[PDB]
Amino acid sequence: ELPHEKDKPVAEPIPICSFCLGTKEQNREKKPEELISCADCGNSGHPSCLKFSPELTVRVKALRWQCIECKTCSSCRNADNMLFCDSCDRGFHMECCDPPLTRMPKGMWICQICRPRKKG
Ligand SMILES: [Zn+2]
Ligand SMILES: [Zn+2]
Ligand SMILES: [Zn+2]
Ligand SMILES: [Zn+2]
Repeated sequence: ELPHEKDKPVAEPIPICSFCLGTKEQNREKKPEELISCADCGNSGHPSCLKFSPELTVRVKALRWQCIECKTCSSCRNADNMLFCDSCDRGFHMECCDPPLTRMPKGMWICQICRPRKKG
């Protein structure tokens, strides 16, 4: 976790999925599933509705996660030219990546935090 994530207020979570309108007891298949909630605005989603894998779900539950609208660059601190890490869902401007990106990767992308550059 980044320092500026470890100390800040966490908004009250809204106990409904913004996607399916169900509670923790009813996802899209009407089965129970704990919500993930934005620490800034409190908006929630079922991990299944957010299309997160279980591994990502587990990682994000451990972090101060921001929803799509609240998301801020973890480098410079939304537009359409943000990248979201497929490991932690943090946002980074392409020009804020290390090294900087100029085109959308075809496949997966991971940030420096989840996989620091090989300093040999
Ligand atoms: Zn849902
Ligand atoms: Zn939010
Ligand atoms: Zn990451
Ligand atoms: Zn940035």
